[PDB]
Parts: sequence; C-alpha cells; structure tokens
Amino acid sequence: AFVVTDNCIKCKYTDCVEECPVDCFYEGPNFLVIHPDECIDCALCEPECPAQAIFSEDEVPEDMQEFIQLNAELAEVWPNITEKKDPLPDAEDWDGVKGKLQHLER
Ligand code: SF4
Ligand code: F3S
Repeated sequence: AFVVTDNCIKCKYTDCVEECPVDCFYEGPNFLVIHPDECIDCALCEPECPAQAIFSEDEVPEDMQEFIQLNAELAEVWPNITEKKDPLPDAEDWDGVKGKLQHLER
C-alpha cells in the first residue's frame, strides 16, 4: 500500500485521486489518507502529488513512520473522495513546512 504523509496536511491538493483506478482515497478536513486494503500499489498517484507527500509504505521516511498506521485508521472513518477538488486556500504557504501533524484535523 501507498501512504499519505505530513506535507499533505493544510495543502490537500487532491490531484492524487484522479490517478486512482480503485478509488481508495478518503477525505479529512485538511488531509487525505489511502485505504491499505484497497490500494493495489499501482504507484500512479505518487508522481502527481505537488506536495510529494505520497510514498510506498516501505519508502516512508524514518521520521514519518506514524503516518502508516494513521492512514489505515482514518481510512475507516472518513468519506470516500473520487473527484479532484480545489486545493486548500493557502496550500502554497504550507507546502514544505515540517511537522504539520500538530495541525491535523479529525
Ligand atoms: S497506489 Fe494506486 S491504488 Fe493505491 S492509492 Fe495510489 S492510485 Fe490508488
Ligand atoms: S496534498 Fe494530499 S490531497 Fe492528494 S494531492 Fe497530495 S496526497
């Protein structure tokens, strides 16, 4: 499975979803997550995220390992999203800012 990590938070561009043949992205107020059981590892979503926030589960940075479990868990409670939407208003301002996990909304 592929995993959405820290730089997605407060950006949430949503270009990722248009690439997904199986529709396994789930939406939060300021973050997206992939469902690990539905994802087929097609990788088609990774070169298309402007925030370079998606990684193969085995290529997820040492300092972001907690996102693997977070994607699995929130994918069970958030609604599916299959259509591209406008990025969050100040996405450029937040793209590249580290430790944005402190800003994650449920
Ligand atoms: S790797 Fe493929 S199946 Fe998994 S979330 Fe990305 S586009 Fe969807
Ligand atoms: S910012 Fe988040 S919404 Fe999709 S396009 Fe990147 S994983």
